[PDB]
Amino acid sequence: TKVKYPDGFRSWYHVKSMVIQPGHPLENPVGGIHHVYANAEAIQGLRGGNYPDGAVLVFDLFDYQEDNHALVEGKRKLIGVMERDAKRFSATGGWGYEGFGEGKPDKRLVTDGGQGCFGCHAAQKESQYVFSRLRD
Amino acid sequence: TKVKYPDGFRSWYHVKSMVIQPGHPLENPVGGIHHVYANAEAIQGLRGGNYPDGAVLVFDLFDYQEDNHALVEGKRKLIGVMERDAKRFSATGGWGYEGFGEGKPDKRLVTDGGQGCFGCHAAQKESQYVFSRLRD
Ligand code: HEC
Ligand code: HEC
Ligand SMILES: [Zn+2]
Ligand SMILES: [Zn+2]
Repeated sequence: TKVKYPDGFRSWYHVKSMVIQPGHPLENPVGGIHHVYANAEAIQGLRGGNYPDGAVLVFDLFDYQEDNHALVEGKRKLIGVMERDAKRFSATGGWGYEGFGEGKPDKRLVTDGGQGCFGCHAAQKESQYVFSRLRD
Repeated sequence: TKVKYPDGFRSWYHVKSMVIQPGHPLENPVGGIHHVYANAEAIQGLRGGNYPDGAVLVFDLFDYQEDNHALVEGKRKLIGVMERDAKRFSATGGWGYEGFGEGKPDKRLVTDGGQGCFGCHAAQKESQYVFSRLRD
């Protein structure tokens, strides 16, 4: 019933990025530069196939510094993780939701079985609870 | 003596990202959100080895739209490409420097055999002419 830490996610496929700056509704708690990563199984789902069990998506969040009209990546704040298991994570739509503080395997963040996460991702039922779109 | 178009670069290892905002000394031409990618061979150099022939680094530049203090990726503006070949690219320190407008293989940007590119990258001779640092 727990989400596996996604070991080696930094070597996976880079889906997309975004910057969330102060004044953005979501600046607490996902302010910063984020990168979405997808393992091979998650790419099947992102391309418009179905997500196999074992699909993992990672939201990789960095603090940033202002450096002379540049935003420069600072420390990692956290990662968010969605792991596909239709049976084991059926209470949250077939995805397990977990957060790791500073991307550390020992700093698990989710306390409610991922019901809060799922609460928002549920809006994306039609794209199997994934916001991120594959781009060129 | 032309740099090959790095087909498949979007499936490569994501090294790092940076936002260059208007007013940066290099807004013309690299204003936008950029993502650096490395093929397997380029990873060897980023980790502290010698860059082998066939190492390729890509600078993937996107426009962005500031939308309610999110910076949202728009269209690709260009890619920059460094291709390692100690013999063939000897005049520019063993890297071949090319740009592709909108990331299209038909839209070569470099017109001076890469001397201007080399002129700036020479400052990084001690890190084999590479600015980007591999981060976890
Ligand atoms: C709305 C109020 C959200 C809540 C609460 C959570 N997430 Fe979410 N997440 C949200 C958005 C708008 C996005 C897209 C970001 C973008 O750049 O487009 C995401 C994305 C993720 C991802 C990447 C996969 C995807 O769906 O795009 C992961 C892995 C992810 N989120 C995990 C996650 C977890 C673990 C949450 C609870 C701790 C959680 N999210 C909350 C919107 C919202
Ligand atoms: C200084 C005035 C530069 C000139 C002219 C060119 N480049 Fe360069 N480039 C520069 C910096 C500071 C960086 C690092 C960006 C970062 O996020 O840290 C880069 C990066 C690249 C890369 C990625 C590999 C690396 O060295 O980090 C490539 C592939 C690259 N640049 C290509 C490139 C080409 C093709 C150029 C002439 C058209 C060129 N650059 C010019 C600084 C400067
Ligand atoms: Zn200024
Ligand atoms: Zn703003």
